[PDB]
Amino acid sequence: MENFQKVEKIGEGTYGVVYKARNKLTGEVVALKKIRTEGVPSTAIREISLLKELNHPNIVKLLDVIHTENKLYLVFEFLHQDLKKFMDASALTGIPLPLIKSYLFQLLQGLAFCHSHRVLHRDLKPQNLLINTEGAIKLADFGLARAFGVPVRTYTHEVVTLWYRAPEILLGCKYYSTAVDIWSLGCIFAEMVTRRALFPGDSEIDQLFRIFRTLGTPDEVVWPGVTSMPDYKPSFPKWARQDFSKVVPPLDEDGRSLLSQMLHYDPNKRISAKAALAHPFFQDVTKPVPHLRL
Ligand SMILES: Nc1ncnc2c1ncn2[C@@H]1O[C@H](COP(=O)(O)OP(=O)(O)OP(=O)(O)O)[C@@H](O)[C@H]1O
Ligand SMILES: [Mg+2]
Repeated sequence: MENFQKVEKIGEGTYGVVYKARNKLTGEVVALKKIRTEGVPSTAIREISLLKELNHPNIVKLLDVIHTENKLYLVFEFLHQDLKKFMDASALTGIPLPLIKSYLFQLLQGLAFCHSHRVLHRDLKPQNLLINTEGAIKLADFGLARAFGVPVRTYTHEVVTLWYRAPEILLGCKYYSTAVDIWSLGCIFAEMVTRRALFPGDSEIDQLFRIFRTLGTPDEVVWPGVTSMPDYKPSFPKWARQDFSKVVPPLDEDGRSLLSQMLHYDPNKRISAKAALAHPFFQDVTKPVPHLRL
């Protein structure tokens, strides 16, 4: 755009290309997102503008929204690294637990704030979690799924990841709640600990089955109303639940107890972000500084 000098292309997502850019009227470096044709949905533009007012220290700030020439560009504060990159960097040594506990604690603070404002993310993944050199972590793209309605292939025909998708979304549930974000966070939490994605599905059905082989095929006892879900089939194979001690070693009792609450099949049983902040797992949380290399 005319007021921005694009420095680099940080990447491409489901919603468009992200560029590091410098504002010429301010000199500040920002993240500019060109959003992926009738002049931009008035509904979309009103949802985004709502977000401008939702400010929290653990939420990547939406600075500006620019619908010019009937085009949408979102200007966000810029953070140097995403958690995906960070994990790939700490793969041999693992992210230390005190760092894992600080990050999860901050993510829950961010979720609890958005959730109390009835704002859901619905697309949590490591690429949407940004970190700085101070030991802070922030949620990026909060609320854009609402605004634009999540696609299958990214703006650049890249297949979108289902790994963090909650089972109710996979079973065809149209009105999902804030619990969907808790499920996603649960999956990321487990990945950070083991250094391996919990449920790396490559199709909607493969995704569902990986979840089922681990947590057991849900039934009416554990998830009331599950058998009436749109995509539920009586023909689903029946798997037993695996032991969490076998799923997430070497997480202690507190961590395992917290994770199982985050991964409850029944969305209404799933722990809220605010209740998770009080879990004994956080009894000793601190704020360590990462091992960043820019
Ligand atoms: N404010 C930001 N500052 C720095 N880099 C960012 C910022 N927003 C996103 N990025 C990075 O740019 C890349 C692309 O982001 P984008 O959000 O388009 O991709 P994605 O997060 O993997 O998928 P989706 O488009 O669904 O959110 C990823 O590294 C993301 O972490
Ligand atoms: Mg993103």
